[PDB]
Amino acid sequence: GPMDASVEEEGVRRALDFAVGEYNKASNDMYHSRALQVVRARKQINAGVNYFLDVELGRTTCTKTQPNLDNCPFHDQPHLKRKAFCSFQIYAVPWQGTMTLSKSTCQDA
Repeated sequence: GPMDASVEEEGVRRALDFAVGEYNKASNDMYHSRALQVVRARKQINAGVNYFLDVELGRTTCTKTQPNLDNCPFHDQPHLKRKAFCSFQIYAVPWQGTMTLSKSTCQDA
């Protein structure tokens, strides 16, 4: 397409978790950020699958040291939540078991 896709789709959800994981891995934040909301999801199928995700992210109260990232509420202070808007492009070739982040551009939302 890219054609419309939904966070309801297993593949979109796997690409999201992958992208958000790369985002945390790359940041200098002592704390975990998570996706607030996928505002737009699209995918394109050819030699692989390209996912295009527009995502709002926010900072949580869980340190990245946390072995438990299962329950991390966003900050209720806007200058601590620091809401970000991100466009991720994830390239997956599921039948070869690969997934790479082709593009990640994030700024204040």
